[PDB]
Amino acid sequence: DFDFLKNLSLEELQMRLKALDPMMEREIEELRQRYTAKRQPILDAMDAK
Amino acid sequence: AADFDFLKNLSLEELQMRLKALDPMMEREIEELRQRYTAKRQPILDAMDAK
Repeated sequence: DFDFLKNLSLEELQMRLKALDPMMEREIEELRQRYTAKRQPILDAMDAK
Repeated sequence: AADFDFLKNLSLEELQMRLKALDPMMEREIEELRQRYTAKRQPILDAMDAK
């Protein structure tokens, strides 16, 4: 909950909003990476039989 | 489990189960991420409606 937003422009609020979605998507992508590294040994162990 | 040397002594069926179990946990963590970003947008949206 930012407080510096009131005395801030409407164009500049829109930018801040727009910046968030890509930040989330990289965070999701990096989340998905931890899980790819979690799956990897399990998959390889299945190949080992 | 992060180590191959442990998991390779486990049965095929148990390995399929450990594998399937990661999906719901991941999807939960993602939803959680989404909910935190909902909180970041709220102050912007409010500030916009106040102008």
